[PDB]
Amino acid sequence: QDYKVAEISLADWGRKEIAIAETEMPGLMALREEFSAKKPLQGARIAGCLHMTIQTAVLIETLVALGAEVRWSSCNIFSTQDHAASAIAAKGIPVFAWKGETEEEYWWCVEQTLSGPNGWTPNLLLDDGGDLTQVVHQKHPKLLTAIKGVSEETTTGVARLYEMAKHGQLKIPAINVNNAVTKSKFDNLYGCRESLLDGLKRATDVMIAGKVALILGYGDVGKGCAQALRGQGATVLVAEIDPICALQAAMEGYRVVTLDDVAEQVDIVVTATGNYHVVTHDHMKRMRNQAILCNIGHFDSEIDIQSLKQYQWENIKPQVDHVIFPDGKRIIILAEGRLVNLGCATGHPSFVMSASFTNQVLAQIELFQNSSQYQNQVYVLPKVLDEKVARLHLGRIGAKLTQLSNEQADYIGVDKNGPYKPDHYRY
Amino acid sequence: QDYKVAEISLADWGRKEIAIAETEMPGLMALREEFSAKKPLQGARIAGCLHMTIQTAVLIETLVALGAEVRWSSCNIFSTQDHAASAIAAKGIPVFAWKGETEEEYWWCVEQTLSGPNGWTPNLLLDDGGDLTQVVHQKHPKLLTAIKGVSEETTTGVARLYEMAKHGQLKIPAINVNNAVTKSKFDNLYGCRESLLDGLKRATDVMIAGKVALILGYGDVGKGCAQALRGQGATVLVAEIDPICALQAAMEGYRVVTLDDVAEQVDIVVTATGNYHVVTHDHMKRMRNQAILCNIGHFDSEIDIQSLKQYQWENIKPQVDHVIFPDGKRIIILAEGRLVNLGCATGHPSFVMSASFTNQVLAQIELFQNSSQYQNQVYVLPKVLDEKVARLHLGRIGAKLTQLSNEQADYIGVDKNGPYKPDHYRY
Ligand SMILES: NC(=O)c1ccc[n+]([C@@H]2O[C@H](COP(=O)([O-])OP(=O)(O)OC[C@H]3O[C@@H](n4cnc5c(N)ncnc54)[C@H](O)[C@@H]3O)[C@@H](O)[C@H]2O)c1
Ligand SMILES: NC(=O)c1ccc[n+]([C@@H]2O[C@H](COP(=O)([O-])OP(=O)(O)OC[C@H]3O[C@@H](n4cnc5c(N)ncnc54)[C@H](O)[C@@H]3O)[C@@H](O)[C@H]2O)c1
Repeated sequence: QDYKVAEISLADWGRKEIAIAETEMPGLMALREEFSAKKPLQGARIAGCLHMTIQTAVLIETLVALGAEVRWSSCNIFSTQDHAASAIAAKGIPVFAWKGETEEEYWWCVEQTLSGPNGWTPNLLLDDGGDLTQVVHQKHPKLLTAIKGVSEETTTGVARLYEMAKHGQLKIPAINVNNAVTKSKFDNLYGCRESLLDGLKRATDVMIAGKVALILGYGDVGKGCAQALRGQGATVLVAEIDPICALQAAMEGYRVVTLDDVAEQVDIVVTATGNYHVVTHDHMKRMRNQAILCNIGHFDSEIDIQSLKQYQWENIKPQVDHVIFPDGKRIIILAEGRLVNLGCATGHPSFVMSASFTNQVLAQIELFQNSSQYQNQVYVLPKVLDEKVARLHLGRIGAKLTQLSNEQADYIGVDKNGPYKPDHYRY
Repeated sequence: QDYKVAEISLADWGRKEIAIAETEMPGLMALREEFSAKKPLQGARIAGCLHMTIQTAVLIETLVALGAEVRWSSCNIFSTQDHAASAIAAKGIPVFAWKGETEEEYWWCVEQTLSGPNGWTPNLLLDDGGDLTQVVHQKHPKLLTAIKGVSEETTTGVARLYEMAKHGQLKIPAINVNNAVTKSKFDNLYGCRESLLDGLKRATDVMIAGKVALILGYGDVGKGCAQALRGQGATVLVAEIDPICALQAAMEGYRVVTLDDVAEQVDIVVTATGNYHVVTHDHMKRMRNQAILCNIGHFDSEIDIQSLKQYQWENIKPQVDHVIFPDGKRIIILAEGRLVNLGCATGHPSFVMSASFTNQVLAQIELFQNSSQYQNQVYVLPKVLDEKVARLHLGRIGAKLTQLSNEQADYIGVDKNGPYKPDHYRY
C-alpha cells in the first residue's frame, strides 16, 4: 500500500461528499473540461503539502485528470478529513495524511511525497505554509535541481519565500498563489468569514451574541473574522501593528486596542497575525474563567502554548481542551492552538476553495510548461488568469457581467476582454 | 480683486466651519506643525483644480502655511461651497470658484490659475480629474517646461494620465495620489459610503428602505455606495464589467445584473463607473415614474444627459430636476448628472478628506523638491509615507497600535517602524 490513511473504508463517504463538492467548484471542473484531453500536466510529478480535505481531493483529481502524478501530505496535523484522504487513497493516488498526526508522523508524511516506487521523484512542489519547501531546500538539496518550481498557497508561506530570496536561500522559481486576487480577497476573507464560526460553534456551545471578541490582526483573514463575529452580535475588538490596517478597522467601527490592555475584558480571542507569540502566558493568566482562545493563522506559534505545559489539560472532546490554572480558573483552547477552522471544523467551503485551487492548477501548468522563463524568485500569475478564475465562478452564483462597448473600452483604456485594471489595482 | 467668488461676505461663516474642520483633519494639522517653520514649499507656485469645499480650504491653507503660493479653481461646476471660497478669498489667496458655474465660466476659472499678477506662473499642478492637466498640455505647452509635475486626486484623472503616457502625450512627472492606500481605500470607499446618502437625502424625501437601488460599478466608490444603501434597508443590485469585482459583489450578497435587464425594476440608479454613457436614453425611458437617477463618478458623461434635451425640465429646487417624458412619466435627476455628493450635498466629511489631502501635500513637497529624479511617467508615493498618513489619523479616532517586538519584526520580515507590507499588498 503506497499510502497511509486512518480507515480506508471511509472512502465511499468521501466519494459522496467529493461528488457534492464538484458541483460547488466550477473553476476546477472547467479546467478539467478545458484541459483533460490535452493533458498539459502529463509528465508532471507533483509533491503536494496542503490540508487533505474534501476540497483538496477535488484539487488532486483535477491535477490527475490533467495528466499529473502526485504524492500528497497534509500541511497540518489536525486538518485532514480522514474520509477525503481515504477516497484519494482508494483511487490509487499516494497520500499520507490523517487527522491527529504527531509531529513525527507529520514530517514522515511530508517525506513520503519526495520519493515513490521506481525512483519516483517530484519535478514540482505544491505547498501551503512553506514546510515542504523547507524540507526540500534544507534536507534534500539534490532534489532542487530537478524541481521546476513551487506554487505556494498561503500568506505565511509567501513570507518565508520572501525571506529565503532576500538571503539567497531560494533555489527554485516560486509562484505566489496567495496573492492572486481571486485567492487572497476571497479564500482568506470570505472563507474565514464562514469557517471561523464553523470551528467556534462545533467546538463549544458558546454564544457569540453579547460577547467581547478580540481579533489579533486585521489583514485579509482578520477582516473576515471581524465581519463574522460582528454579524452574530459580538462586540468586536481589533489589535494591529500596521497603522493602515488599524485605520481600516477603526473606520468599520471596531475599537483598536492592545491585548496587553484588554486581556481581562475578552470572552473570545482569535489570533490572525501570521506572527509569533502574540498571545503570551501573562495574557492567558489574565483571561477570564472559560475564556475561549483559538488561532486561525497558519502556525500554532501565534500562541505560546509551551507556557501551559505544567498545567492540567482536561480534554472536553477531540480538539477542545480545558487548561486549568493553579487558582482554579480555566480557559478553553481549541485544537491545541492549531488552525481552528480546519482543526475543529472542515475548513473553507467548496466554492471559495475552488477559486484558490483553480489558481493552484494554473500555476502548476505554468511552472511545468515555462519554468525556464523564471529565475529563483517569487512571481504572481498575470491578471488575465486572475480574471479567468473569477469568470469561471460567476455562473454558479448567477452573476451576469455587463459587456463594454467599443467606446467604453477606449474611454477607460482597456481591452473589451480585459484585463480591466492596472497591475497594482487593489480591489 | 485677484479672485472671483459669489458673495465675499460669506467669509465669516466659512472661517467658522473651517475652524471646525481643522479639528477633524489631524493629518493636515500635523503637517503644519511639522513643516510650517521650515517652509518646504517656499518658492512653490501651485495651480490647483479641485472641488472648492471647506475641506479643500484646509488643504489650501496648509500649502500656504508651508510656504506655497497658490491659485485655485474648482473641478466641478456645482461642487464649490461659496462660503469656503469666500473665506479663502478673504485671506488674499487667489480663488476662482462658485457653485453653479456655466461651462464657459468653469474653463475661464481654470485659466485664471495659470497666470497671476506680475508674471506669476505655476511650477506645480494639483489636479482632480485631469482638466487642469489637459488645459496645460493642450493649450499652454509653453508652461510645461517650468512645471515640475502634477499630483492627481482621482481615479478618472489617473486613467487620463495613463492614456497620455501610453501615447507619449504626458510631458511632466505625475504623482498618482488616488492610489495611495490611505486615499483610494478610505476617501473613495468610506467617504462615498456617507456622502452618497447625504446627496440623496438632501435632494429628495425618498426613503431608502424597501427600495430597489442599482449601483453601476463596484470599484472603490461603488463598494461604498452599496454598503451605504444596504445598511439603510434597500435591495441593492450591482452591475459590473470586471469579473473580479462582480464576484466580490456577489460574495457580499448583491445580485449582479445588467441595467439592460433591470431598467424597469429600479427605484434608484447610481452611476459609479468612471465610464461613458452607462445610462442611455432607452434606460431612462424604461425607468418607473419618479425613479431617481444620479452620478457619483467624476464626469456627468456617465449619463447621456444630451438625450433629454427636448423634454421639459421642471426644476424642483436647486440641483433637483424633473424630466418629463412625453407619456407623462417623470424621472428625478440630481445635479444634472454631475457628482451628486458634491452637487446636492457638501462632499466627503473632513476626517477622510484629511487622509486624501495629507497625501496631496506630501506629493507636492516631493515634486517640488525632487522632480528631477522623475521621468514623464506616473508614480505613487512610497509605502512609508502612506503608513505615515494613516498613523497621523489614528489618534483622532482613538485607535491604539500594537508595537512589534524584535523577534516579531524578524518573524514576518519587517522593520519595527515599517513598512509593514510588501509593495503589492492590497489591504
Ligand atoms: N485559516 C485559514 O483558512 C487561513 C486562510 C488564509 C491564510 N491563513 C493564515 O492566516 C494568517 C494571516 O493571513 P492574512 O492573509 O490575513 O495575512 P495578512 O498579512 O494580510 O494579515 C496579517 C495581519 O496581522 C498583522 N499583525 C502582525 N503582527 C501582529 C501583531 N503582533 N499584533 C497584531 N497584528 C499583527 C499585520 O499587520 C497584518 O495586517 C497567515 O498565517 C496565513 O497563512 C489562514
Ligand atoms: N464622488 C466622489 O467623491 C468620488 C471619489 C472618488 C472617486 N470618484 C470617481 O468615481 C469614479 C469611480 O472611482 P473608483 O475609484 O471607484 O474607480 P474604480 O476603477 O475602482 O471603479 C470603477 C468600476 O466601474 C466598473 N465599470 C466600468 N465600466 C462599467 C460599465 N460600463 N458598467 C459597469 N461597471 C463598469 C469597473 O470595472 C470598475 O470596477 C471615477 O470617476 C472617480 O474619479 C468620485
